[PDB]
Amino acid sequence: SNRQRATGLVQAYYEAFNRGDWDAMLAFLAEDVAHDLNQGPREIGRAAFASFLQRMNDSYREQLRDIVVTANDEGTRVGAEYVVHGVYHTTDEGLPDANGQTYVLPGGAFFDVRDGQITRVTNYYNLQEWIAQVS
Amino acid sequence: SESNRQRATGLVQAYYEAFNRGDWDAMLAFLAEDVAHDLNQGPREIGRAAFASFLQRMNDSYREQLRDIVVTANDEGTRVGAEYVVHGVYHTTDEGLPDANGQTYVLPGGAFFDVRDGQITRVTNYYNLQEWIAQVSR
Ligand SMILES: [Cl-]
Ligand SMILES: [Cl-]
Ligand SMILES: [Cl-]
Ligand SMILES: [Cl-]
Repeated sequence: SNRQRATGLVQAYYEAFNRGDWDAMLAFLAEDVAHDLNQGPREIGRAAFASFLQRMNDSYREQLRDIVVTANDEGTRVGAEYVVHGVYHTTDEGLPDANGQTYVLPGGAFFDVRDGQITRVTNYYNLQEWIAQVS
Repeated sequence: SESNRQRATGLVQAYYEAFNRGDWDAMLAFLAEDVAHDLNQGPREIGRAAFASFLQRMNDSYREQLRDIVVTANDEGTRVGAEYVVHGVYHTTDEGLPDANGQTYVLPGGAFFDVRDGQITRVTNYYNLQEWIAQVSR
């Protein structure tokens, strides 16, 4: 029960991401959601999270394929591993000029699911690899 | 299916218990001969020989304990995710890092695993390397 409700939540979060439906993503998150950026800071709350998504989309556009979701029996901890496919479309800081450069690389994330909502998103990938691909 | 999950989570939990004991031989026993090891922000290393040398190189510079270990699996029992908090000490300088002087660090980490017939065939380890470097350099 709880394991299904937890993995379902995370799957819906990722479907929303893959559609570009940021509002729908945000609806799954607690007001004080903790978001650990890869090789970056912890940011608290939906406002920061919305800003993050908007900022990412200003330069990149991605989808997550081959999402494999794992959970505990309590349905309180979820892992997801994925393959991100994307394009670097509009030049970003600390990178060469955008050219439609494509990237494909694995990533993964972990989630706390509490009181019917995602209370933490901790994201990981090999940033050195990503750098190398987008040049 | 419940049992597939139990098999996968049990293997991975045992692997981490072994790590906390410093039981490298047990860790190696849980790995397949074709194991792929993805170092965080680093290269892939293939095979048990490489994994044995990796454990040796790491023990030479760092002392670590994993706490708050949480292991999760898919229903097929073929993929496992794990999270933990490492509590560590940098005691002997490591190729390409600041000088070691006994600096402590405490930070989360996570890993993903492929499990095939009761052996680990992939260990993909992640953590915030920037945060780790900031702690050991503080
Ligand atoms: Cl991120
Ligand atoms: Cl690593
Ligand atoms: Cl990595
Ligand atoms: Cl990170």
